[PDB]
Amino acid sequence: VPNDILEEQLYNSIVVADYDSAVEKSKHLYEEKKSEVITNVVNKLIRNNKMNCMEYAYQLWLQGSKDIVRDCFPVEFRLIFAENAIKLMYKRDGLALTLSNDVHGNDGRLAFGDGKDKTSPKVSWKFIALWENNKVYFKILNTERNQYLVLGVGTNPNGDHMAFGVNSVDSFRAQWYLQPAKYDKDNLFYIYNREYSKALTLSRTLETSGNRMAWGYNGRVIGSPEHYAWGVKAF
Ligand SMILES: [K+]
Ligand SMILES: [K+]
Ligand SMILES: [Pt+2]
Ligand SMILES: [Pt+2]
Ligand SMILES: [Pt+2]
Repeated sequence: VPNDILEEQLYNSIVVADYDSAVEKSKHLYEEKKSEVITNVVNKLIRNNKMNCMEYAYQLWLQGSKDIVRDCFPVEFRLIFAENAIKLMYKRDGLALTLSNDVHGNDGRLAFGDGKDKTSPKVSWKFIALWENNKVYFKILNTERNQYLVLGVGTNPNGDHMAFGVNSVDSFRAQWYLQPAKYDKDNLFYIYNREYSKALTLSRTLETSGNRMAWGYNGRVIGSPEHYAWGVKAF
């Protein structure tokens, strides 16, 4: 009955990944003008970087509670789940993710943060959610190219994987999962590869074009969303 215990009960169902319980508890709160409880749960999930926040939102979305997602989460959730054209902006550098024009053979086009363009159709992507085994994963489609962001099999001397945009998806290498974070008033996301569980990042090495190559990073990112996380802007 009191709001804090309703908040705890909601948070706890999501923590244990009982999303059907989270959804039902949420539709109840929402119908009763207790969006406060729901918003507070999301804020809490996000402060603690709980990945399960993503599955919660997606289940609300699939179970006819798109309103809750729109009204009680960071705008980025609606942007992600409505598959709106968005820009992927790396917080550390304020560069937009894009693809090259020429191909890298079978791996496809090279993915990088562009030194100059953060506004043309080139920098436009969409998230395409999918559900498997109680998780939400995303394909990340370059809209100008109709190519999917992927990690290549190869690694650098650090064990980092190059990122590319390719035609097909018979590999978890083309799938990603998200973990929300905060920094100031900014909601951000670590974007991890399903195959390698490495976070999508931009290289600290600058190309002379001002471009920075995109990589699945072999290292710890957590705790530092201002260096390793992404923001999602309406395009
Ligand atoms: K169910
Ligand atoms: K009630
Ligand atoms: Pt209210
Ligand atoms: Pt190549
Ligand atoms: Pt390059």
